[PDB]
Amino acid sequence: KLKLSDWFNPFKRPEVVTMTKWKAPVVWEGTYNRAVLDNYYAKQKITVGLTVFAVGRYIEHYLEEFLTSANKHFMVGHPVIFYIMVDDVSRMPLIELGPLRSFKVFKIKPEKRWQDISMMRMKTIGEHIVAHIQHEVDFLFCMDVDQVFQDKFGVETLGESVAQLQAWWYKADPNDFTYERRKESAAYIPFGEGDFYYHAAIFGGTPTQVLNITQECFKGILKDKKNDIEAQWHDESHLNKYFLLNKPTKILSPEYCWDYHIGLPADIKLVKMSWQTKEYNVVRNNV
Ligand SMILES: O=c1ccn([C@@H]2O[C@H](COP(=O)(O)OP(=O)(O)O)[C@@H](O)[C@H]2O)c(=O)[nH]1
Ligand SMILES: [Mn+2]
Repeated sequence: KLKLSDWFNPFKRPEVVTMTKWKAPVVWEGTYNRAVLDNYYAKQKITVGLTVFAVGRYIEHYLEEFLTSANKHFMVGHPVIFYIMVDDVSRMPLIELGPLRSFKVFKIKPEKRWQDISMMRMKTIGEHIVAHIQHEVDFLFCMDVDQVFQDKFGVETLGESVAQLQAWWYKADPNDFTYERRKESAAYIPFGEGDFYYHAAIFGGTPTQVLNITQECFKGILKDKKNDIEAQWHDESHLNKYFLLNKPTKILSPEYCWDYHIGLPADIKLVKMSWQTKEYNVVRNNV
């Protein structure tokens, strides 16, 4: 029923990439008509899910801020379910939620290496999608916990498969992208190939699509382990390989996941989400 032109106007942002060669829109501030989309989705009575992992000190350092900002800005006006995965439920910061927000917490096993904690999310998310998320929501977003919502992050971001443009490389050329370049890895992307550099901090789509994204990425992660190699940027390297092979039906501009360390250039009109300063010395316990 919904057609791209119904809610997307690329001409509102002529100075940036608004359309991919495969006709997927790149959502920038100014190009979307949220009112039209809210009405459309509200009539379908959709529910949107959001998964977030917090293992170790990531809990105390970022979970409350993430949840509090999500409650305030994520898909306002629509039912939302926050799926919280932590290794220690007793440290779960139970904040007060607002209208249309609800949640559930799951205790997970903490992997030894932070690299595996980050990558195991792919296996875990898949298991939960099959077990219950597929029956609970129409769209699902999987996000890093080390970031905070700054403004409305709404229905204009929904789609079959959604990818996020990484803030530092959205204007670079593919051969400058930090893809995994070793042919021995399942995440390998040869120079001369690639569309964009996607950030693994945010990705989503329908439960069916996210299930395939996560399943394929974990298959690549497991394969590399058998070949004694680990992608340079772990799950992000694999996610980029996946989105190269299976193009996302929608892409979000850096405005949806911005790093203020860069400053605030002209292209970034309204920040919906921002990066948390890195604190590896404290939140990570290995290499
Ligand atoms: O010890 C760890 C490592 C990773 N994570 C989760 O995995 C995501 C990916 O990690 P990180 O944010 O450290 O990656 P970076 O964005 O800095 O590459 C984090 O946001 C967390 O949600 C976690 O909870 N504990
Ligand atoms: Mn992160």
